[PDB]
Amino acid sequence: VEPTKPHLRLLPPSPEEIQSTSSATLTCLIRGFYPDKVSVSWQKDDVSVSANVTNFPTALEQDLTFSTRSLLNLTAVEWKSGAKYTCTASHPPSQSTVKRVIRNQ
Amino acid sequence: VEPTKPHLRLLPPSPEEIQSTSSATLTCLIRGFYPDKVSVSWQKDDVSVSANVTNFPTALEQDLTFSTRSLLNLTAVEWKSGAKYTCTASHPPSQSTVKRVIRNQ
Ligand SMILES: [Cl-]
Ligand SMILES: [Cl-]
Ligand SMILES: [Cl-]
Ligand SMILES: [Cl-]
Ligand code: NA
Ligand code: NA
Repeated sequence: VEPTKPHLRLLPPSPEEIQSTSSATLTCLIRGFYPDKVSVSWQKDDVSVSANVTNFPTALEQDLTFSTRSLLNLTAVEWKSGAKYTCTASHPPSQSTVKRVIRNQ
Repeated sequence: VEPTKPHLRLLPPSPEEIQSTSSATLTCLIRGFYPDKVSVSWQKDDVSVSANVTNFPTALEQDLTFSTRSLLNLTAVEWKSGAKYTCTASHPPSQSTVKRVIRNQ
């Protein structure tokens, strides 16, 4: 056993979701961590938020690492405001905390 | 055994990747398919492309479905051109083909 720290990708919503559904989902892609014990939290302008946050169970990858995702289900109005959103993943086995930041358009 | 068809999400690049690395990676998120036998292909304006396409092995999800991803590693110049990109996933077990389209900004 040699624990590996996670790596993040904070991605903007698909233009069709904003232009059709008027919703803007931010996807946080957490990959490469082992073992699977992970906690993902969100914050709007360095202030914690839990509303419309969808956390998914960890998935087993073929390179024997684990991967999970976190979804922040924002409205298009809130996403077009220009507020800073941060996805932060805490991984206790490796004692590491990785962060990713996205700004709006 | 009752095969399930995959569902796609075609996502744009993170603004920081375009503004810092001058590269624009398009992520195709294929989820919910069972069994894992899947083929993902890309096309630029309905014309097949294989250059800078990174396909990943299938991952086992906790709901007993499989999920995979496909990355189209475009340059920021090619992404800002306005060309239509289509991610299409073929799933032989369910005999289904799902498509997702993204347009540029
Ligand atoms: Cl990225
Ligand atoms: Cl990814
Ligand atoms: Cl979507
Ligand atoms: Cl997703
Ligand atoms: Na998204
Ligand atoms: Na992407």
